[PDB]
Amino acid sequence: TFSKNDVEIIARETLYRGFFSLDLYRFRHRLFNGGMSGEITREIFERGHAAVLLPFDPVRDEVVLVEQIRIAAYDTSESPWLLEMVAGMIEAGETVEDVARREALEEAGLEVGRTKPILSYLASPGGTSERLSILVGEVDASTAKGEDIRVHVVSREQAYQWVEEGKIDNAASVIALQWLQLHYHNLRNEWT
Amino acid sequence: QQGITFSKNDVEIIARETLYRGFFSLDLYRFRHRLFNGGMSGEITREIFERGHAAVLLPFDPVRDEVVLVEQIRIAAYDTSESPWLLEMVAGMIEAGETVEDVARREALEEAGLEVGRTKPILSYLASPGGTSERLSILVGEVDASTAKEDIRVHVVSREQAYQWVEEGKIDNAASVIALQWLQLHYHNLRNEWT
Ligand SMILES: Nc1ncnc2c1ncn2[C@H]1C[C@H](O)[C@@H](COP(=O)(O)OP(=O)(O)OP(=O)(O)O)O1
Ligand SMILES: Nc1ncnc2c1ncn2[C@H]1C[C@H](O)[C@@H](COP(=O)(O)OP(=O)(O)OP(=O)(O)O)O1
Ligand SMILES: [Mg+2]
Ligand SMILES: [Mg+2]
Repeated sequence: TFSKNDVEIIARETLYRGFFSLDLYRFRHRLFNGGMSGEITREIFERGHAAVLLPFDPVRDEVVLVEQIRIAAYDTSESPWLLEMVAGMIEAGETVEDVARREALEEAGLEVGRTKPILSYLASPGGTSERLSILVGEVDASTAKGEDIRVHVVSREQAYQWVEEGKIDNAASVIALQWLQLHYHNLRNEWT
Repeated sequence: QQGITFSKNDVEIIARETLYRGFFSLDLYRFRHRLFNGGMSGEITREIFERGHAAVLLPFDPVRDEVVLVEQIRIAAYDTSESPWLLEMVAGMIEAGETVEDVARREALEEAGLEVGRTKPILSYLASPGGTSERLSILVGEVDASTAKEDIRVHVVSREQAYQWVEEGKIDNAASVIALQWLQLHYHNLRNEWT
């Protein structure tokens, strides 16, 4: 419906600057019934953007997971140690593919063969700008060995069962493994 | 395999510090945790964006095989999206003492004018646990899509179209991606159960 010409970003006021940033967006935007809004302000968490890799072995039908503590999970989770996808922050001028492949090697010792885009998503766009771009990457699960990080090699079915049971419940891994559950048959044919 | 190794007993949160307090907060977590090789970590600090937690409702009409989406501006999408107006699930913050289902039904009525019949849990996920504590708990809710009526516009589309838009990237916020991928995996049984 509406485009960026229908929004006026008046200011971005730094509320906090540390490792991450918190900015106050001051803006006006067009209304569905006509006209422009008044001035609106929103606190937005700015932490850059990330690349995500689902390491999938199409020959063996196995996924490689990585385990590490995420203290932000503490208050609402059984444990702050999460089972996650390979992922890393994207710095200026870097590509999703470069970051994804680099992180797979350094976080899991995985050489990546072919890749395909899965999806790129906004983690929580009401309060943060963060975008994460997911690839699926062809890996040899027998070469996975491995910031304190532990590598897990599991069947695809087990990984998806853990999504269903809530044992895997971070957005990137849920999105990637749900996508795999929807596409693994065609993906295994294509990569075999 | 076994799964995760350590539990909350294996981490020591030494202190928390509010670095910024406004509508939301930025807190500094200070903690120590055991290492996979057996030893103890050093003292660690992390900036964590604290904004409470949310309830999400996927409004699904099993008779018509349609979903109801809500469109509204999310300014934070501006920098990485062609448009900051997003197609989203019904959603609202959970305040103390409220249940997910209570918020979900209330938000469904006031964001989309929808009375909700039966509900089922989909999933509860951490939006981005490296830097924010936020958890969002998703339910699917039985609605009559023909009755579907913050500046918010209500959209009614078939499940296949909505899932196509996930694949095309036109729906690309986590809550809606997770819910609609789940729907694509479960709609057959859900339609049987609710018919
Ligand atoms: N929430 C946070 N608040 C403050 N600093 C953080 C936060 N999360 C991570 N950091 C810092 C700590 C680390 O020095 C740096 C990157 O951490 P980490 O992800 O463990 O490194 P890495 O290079 O092994 O992995 P990757 O590149 O995949 O992110 O970011
Ligand atoms: N990032 C933000 N910074 C400051 N205020 C905000 C922010 N996001 C939302 N608000 C305020 C504006 C609204 O008056 C109030 C709730 O907004 P709205 O999105 O319509 O409701 P909601 O129940 O869906 O909340 P939420 O999006 O937090 O889940 O929160
Ligand atoms: Mg990582
Ligand atoms: Mg609302």
